[PDB]
Amino acid sequence: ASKRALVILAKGAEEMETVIPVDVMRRAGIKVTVAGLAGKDPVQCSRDVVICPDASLEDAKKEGPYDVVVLPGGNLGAQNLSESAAVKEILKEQENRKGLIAAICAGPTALLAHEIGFGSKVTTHPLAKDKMMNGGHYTYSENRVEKDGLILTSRGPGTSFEFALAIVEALNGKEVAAQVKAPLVLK
Amino acid sequence: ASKRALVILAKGAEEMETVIPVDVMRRAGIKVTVAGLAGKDPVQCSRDVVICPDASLEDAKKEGPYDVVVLPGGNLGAQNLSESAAVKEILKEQENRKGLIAAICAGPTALLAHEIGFGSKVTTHPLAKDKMMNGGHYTYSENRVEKDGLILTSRGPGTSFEFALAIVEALNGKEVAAQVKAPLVLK
Repeated sequence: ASKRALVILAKGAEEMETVIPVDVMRRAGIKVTVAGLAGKDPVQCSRDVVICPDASLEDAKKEGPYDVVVLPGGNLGAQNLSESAAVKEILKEQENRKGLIAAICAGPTALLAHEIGFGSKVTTHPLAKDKMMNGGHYTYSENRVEKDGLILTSRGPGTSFEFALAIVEALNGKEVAAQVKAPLVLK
Repeated sequence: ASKRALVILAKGAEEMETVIPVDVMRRAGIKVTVAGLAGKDPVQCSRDVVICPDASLEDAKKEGPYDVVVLPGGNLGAQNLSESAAVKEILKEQENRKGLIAAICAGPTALLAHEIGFGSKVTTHPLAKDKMMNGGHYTYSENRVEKDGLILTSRGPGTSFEFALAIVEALNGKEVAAQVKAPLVLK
């Protein structure tokens, strides 16, 4: 009965957008796999924090499926996610099984790259809006967290707690999210 | 020319309270050294995120001093900081030279262990108040961020952005902190 999350960690990922969801989800009793896009080696993030993944994405894929697939932002990280055929297949399969997909900041641009969730209302970091909206395949929102069915998106480092808690609430319900939230000392 | 920050990373540290200040400070142009209390090896944080430090604390001591010394929380992390003579040394030197010391969540309890800043007004996580106030060596505050001279404290993961921006403002001024703040999409 524990819910499961896959967080895909690429070189250049935004480390706050990676660690806040991982930590908050684990606080909720979600079993989170931090999966390295490139393999099991440590990953240099956007502001040079170095994070060691739990597993390679190839190994993590065999242990799925997952209740949520999470895409951090960072412009290089999102570019790396967007160029990956391995990411494409995991996102398609996740949409095809009606599992949640959650992406933050520049992360939603990988949904565009991989043709995931076309027609959804989405948000992104303001500086990623133009890229996301190229071809008109989505509807744009200014909400800090936007959820359209199983496509959950959010805007930036400063929306990461909100984004993480939305994932927790989607998976484990409102009371678990509230119980995780209170010790955080959010405003 | 750039200001310099030391972030001390012990086993069991709160990974959000580590990464948010590192990332925000680097966005502000501060040179941040993530120093592993126990050497250069990867550090397993409170919710099992594994972070590779930039340097050992032993080397970082030699490479100092710093414009700010930062103590993340996490109860095991704070306990390890509290039991380290090296941390003591660094904090006493920083206090002596009138440099900023910044501690969040359970982190300020290491100030207590090392007899730093006695008589200051401080905040902590609510659950760390008891420990911090044992013996009456500080005055307690319920402000999200508290600053009494060069002792800067804060309360939890959800105050980490405010804590980090307060460090930026102290080192680089109000306009740099505002400029760093805007792209984060804080509320």
